[PDB]
Amino acid sequence: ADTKEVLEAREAYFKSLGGSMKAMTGVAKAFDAEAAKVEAAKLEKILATDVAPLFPAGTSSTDLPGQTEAKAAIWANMDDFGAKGKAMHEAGGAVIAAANAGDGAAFGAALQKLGGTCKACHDDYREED
Ligand code: HEM
Repeated sequence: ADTKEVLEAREAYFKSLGGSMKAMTGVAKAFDAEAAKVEAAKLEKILATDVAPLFPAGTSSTDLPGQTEAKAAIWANMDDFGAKGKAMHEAGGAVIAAANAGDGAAFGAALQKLGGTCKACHDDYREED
């Protein structure tokens, strides 16, 4: 839809993820089954979001200089972008499951896998500066 809101929506999605990752990382440092489930409840909500309508063509850093970090490359690799998007949704399910199993070791392992997916996509599609 109107870029102004697509940007608005996608910024909220990532600030949300970023926050969750930061919180789960501290929890993994000092595992507590209860706080992991509260964090897992929040992450589950976030992943219900469809990122598909979030990257309509014409919203890259080259189209909206300084308003987004979305690399125009996304629009030449939408299939790979979707895959990295799906890969993330799956690692997160693993994290949620581990939290709910109360498995501090499983949860720590799943978190690494998840962080790996953030980096994989950012690596090819987000701009440093
Ligand atoms: C993994 C759970 C994951 C996290 C964590 C995450 C964080 C994140 C932040 C906080 C930003 C903010 C911008 C900044 O650099 O300050 C950001 C932005 C983008 N991301 Fe991301 N992100 C995670 C995962 C992924 C995945 C799976 C993808 C690609 C399929 C992805 C892509 C991007 C893109 C593109 C942006 C830029 C969006 C914009 O600036 O408008 N991220 N992410």
